[PDB]
Amino acid sequence: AASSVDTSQEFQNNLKNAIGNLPFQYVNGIYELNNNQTNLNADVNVKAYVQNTIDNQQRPSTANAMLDRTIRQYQNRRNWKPLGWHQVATNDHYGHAVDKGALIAYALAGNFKGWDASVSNPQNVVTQTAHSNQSNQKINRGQNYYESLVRKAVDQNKRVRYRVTPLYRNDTDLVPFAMHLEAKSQDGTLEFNVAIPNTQASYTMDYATGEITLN
Ligand SMILES: [Cl-]
Ligand SMILES: [Cl-]
Repeated sequence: AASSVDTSQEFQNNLKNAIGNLPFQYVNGIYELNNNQTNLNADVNVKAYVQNTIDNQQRPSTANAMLDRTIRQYQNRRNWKPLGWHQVATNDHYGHAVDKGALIAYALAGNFKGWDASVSNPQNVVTQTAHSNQSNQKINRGQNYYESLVRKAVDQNKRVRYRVTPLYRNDTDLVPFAMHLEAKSQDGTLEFNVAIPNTQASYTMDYATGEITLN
C-alpha cells in the first residue's frame, strides 16, 4: 500500500531505484529531479518527431520527441485498455480512479505524419491515476501541468526536446508508479526534470496488477 502513497519512504526508494542516485525533492505534489535539470539536447538540426517504445515485457517504455509547430495539433480528432486497467468509482471529486494516460500528448504531436495519435496506441498509453493525469495547477501538479508548459512553449515558436518515461518498480509490474517527464527548449528558457507520482490521495494501488483499494 505504501508504495502508492507519494510521500512515503517506500515510494521514494522505488523512485531512487528507477532514476539512479539523482537528487530529488517533493514540491507542489511532484518530485523535482536533479534540480530540474535534464541532459536533453534541443540544439539539434533534426525534423520534429515522436518515437514510442516498449520494453521486454511489452510495457510502454521510454518515449522521445522533438516538438515544434509542424507537429502541434490544435484540432480535435476527426474498447482497448492499457496494461493493469481496473476502473473503480472513487470517493473523491474525480469520480473515477484511472484515465488512459498518454506518454506523449495528442495536442503536442498529433500532426506527426504516420504516428498513431489515438487513445489506443499500445506503446503510448498507460493506466494513470485521474489526479496525476488531469491536474493542471501550479500548486498541486499533474502531468497536464507539465504538458501545458510544453504546449505554451511550442505555441511561442520554441523547439522542445521531450522525453517521457514510465517508471516501473520492477520488470513485471503492469502499471508504472510514476511518470518521468523531461523537457528542454533550444533557447534554454524551458527546462524541467520531474517525476509525477502515479497516485491519488483517496486510494492505494497495487502496481503489479493495477488493483485499487479505496481508502
Ligand atoms: Cl526554442
Ligand atoms: Cl488526489
